[PDB]
Amino acid sequence: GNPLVYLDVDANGKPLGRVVLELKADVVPKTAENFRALCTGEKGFGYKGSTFHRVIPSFMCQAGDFTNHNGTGGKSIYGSRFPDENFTLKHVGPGVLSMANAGPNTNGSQFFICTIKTDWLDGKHVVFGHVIEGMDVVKKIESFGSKSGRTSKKIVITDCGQLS
Ligand SMILES: CCOC(=O)CNC(=O)NCc1ccc(N)cc1
Repeated sequence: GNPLVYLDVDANGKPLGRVVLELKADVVPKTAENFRALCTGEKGFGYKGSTFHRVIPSFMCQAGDFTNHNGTGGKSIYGSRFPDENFTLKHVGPGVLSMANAGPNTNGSQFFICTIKTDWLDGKHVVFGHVIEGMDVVKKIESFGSKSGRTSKKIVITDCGQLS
């Protein structure tokens, strides 16, 4: 069935725990496959060691820039960018997993986890999963953000991979 992957997150070098994500390959197979392989690191690159660089309370936690480490970069397993697969899944509430972008068809590796319903992103960002477990970790991460998105703690994905 749909892959389960994990992110183990530190904040200032102390572990916050594990966020488990279901990737909705049944709806968005290409987008799910990208995220899955970036979690495993099996192409030679991926999320391990990268940061949550932009976190805005009552909105979302954003991460996945493992090339520039600042929110300008990242890349997919297919190349630097790939198309919007579809917008079938909606930003229905907290725990929704969705691709960051710089406009249409600029998906790379950056992603975000919503902490509220972000319905205005519907049709602009590809939703491809949700938090199965570890929403408590997502709320801790959210607590270290700011209105500008600037984090008050160093939030690092120390480990990641595929559970099934
Ligand atoms: C709620 C999500 O809000 C954003 O996505 C704001 N945009 C954003 O950070 N853009 C920088 C960026 C550059 C390259 C790729 N591949 C993805 C993102």
